[PDB]
Amino acid sequence: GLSDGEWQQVLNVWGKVEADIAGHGQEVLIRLFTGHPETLEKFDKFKHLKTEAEMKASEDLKKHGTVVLTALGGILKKKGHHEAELKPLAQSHATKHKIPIKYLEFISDAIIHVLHSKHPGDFGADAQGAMTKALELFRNDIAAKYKELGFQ
Ligand code: HEM
Repeated sequence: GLSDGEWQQVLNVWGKVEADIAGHGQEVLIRLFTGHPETLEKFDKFKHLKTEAEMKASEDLKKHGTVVLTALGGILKKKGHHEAELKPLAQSHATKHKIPIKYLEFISDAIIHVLHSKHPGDFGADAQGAMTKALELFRNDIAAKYKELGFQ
């Protein structure tokens, strides 16, 4: 449950991401994969990436980063009214990709890390609070769908 002012902060922060969705998406995934190498194993199409240099050079990783952040941005712009947008992602990530909710926590924190890394001094405490709450809401609603599906 975010206030109007918190959603305003979220969407203000998101404008930073939308200016360079592929660069943000790439860095989010690289942060996820390098911080939590087990997550790489969930991607048949990225498990060949042995080094961060290879990850950085991967155009397909940037492409997927764009897909991920485009989806997330579409969800965030719903300001919590995202059941229709979230449902297929929860279902695909539980049933097809088999992504534990822990990895969604990892990527949520990776987003925060990337925002500070790319916008140092420009991702204020209020913005971090609002973005964190929005990612918690996202993760929590996914978690509810995971529970429905019995997925761990
Ligand atoms: C912000 C959180 C995430 C968003 C918005 C997101 C979004 C997406 C989207 C839109 C797709 C393609 C459509 C689909 O298959 O449903 C996808 C595919 C996929 N996602 Fe995610 N995802 C997120 C987090 C994760 C995490 C944390 C993992 C694993 C650690 C993961 C693993 C995968 C895999 C393996 C695929 C299939 C990739 C392929 O083979 O093309 N996702 N994701």
